Amino acid sequence: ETEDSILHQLFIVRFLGSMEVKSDDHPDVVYETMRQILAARAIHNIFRMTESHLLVTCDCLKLIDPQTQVTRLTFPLPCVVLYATHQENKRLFGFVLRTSSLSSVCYIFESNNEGEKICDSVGLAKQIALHAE
Amino acid sequence: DSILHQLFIVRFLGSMEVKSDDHPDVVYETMRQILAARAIHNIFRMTESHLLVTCDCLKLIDPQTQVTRLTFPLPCVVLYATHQENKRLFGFVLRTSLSSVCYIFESNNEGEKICDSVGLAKQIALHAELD
Repeated sequence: ETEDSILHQLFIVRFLGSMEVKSDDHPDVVYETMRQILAARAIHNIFRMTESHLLVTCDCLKLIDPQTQVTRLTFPLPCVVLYATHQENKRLFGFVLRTSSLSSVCYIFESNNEGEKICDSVGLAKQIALHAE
Repeated sequence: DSILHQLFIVRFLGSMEVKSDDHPDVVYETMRQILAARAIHNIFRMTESHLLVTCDCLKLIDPQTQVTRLTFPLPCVVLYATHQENKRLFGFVLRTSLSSVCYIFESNNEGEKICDSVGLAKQIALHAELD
């Protein structure tokens, strides 16, 4: 977690869905995924949301099960290449995870109106890493 | 041309961050802990997907819409296993560079067929690397 990380910011999120995406450095990719995921959920009658905790640290983003406090998923910060909220709905937050063996997945979440706050927290973690450089 | 493109029905049971190491027991220890947690917390739900095995990657695909939900580069899949006496479980570790996550699935008694497929995928990929 953040034994050794100044940053340790926890957010309540609800996972909406993910898609494979093109590996580019364009933030419009997040918006397009949000559009596709939100449409697909509505059209296929997907209303179920499960609450997770999103942890932002200096080294990674983690998704934690609030029942068990078990880390279900971890995303190393260098691989989180794009992150954004939606100008027309700041409840939304998405990011792109780029893997190197080239392969990218965009992950979309809803929050309790914390899209901008999450983005600032990830942005701060990215800034620390650029300074450490 | 003949290409590896093998689909399997799988139901996702859970995943957890694990320590990065070649320790092959990691998948089985993860299986135990995920199964125990599901029992403790009275979890019934397990989302169905299609697992696609190719020489380049594993993908999880929405069975109804054919959308690729997740993709796992084959070189990052550093451990994978089923149980011979319980081929209704399949799991693997995805290692990104080191951070590792173990993913656990239920299969329709096809755990050995999945493992054989992923092994063939890895052989095809090794052939291209050596060429």
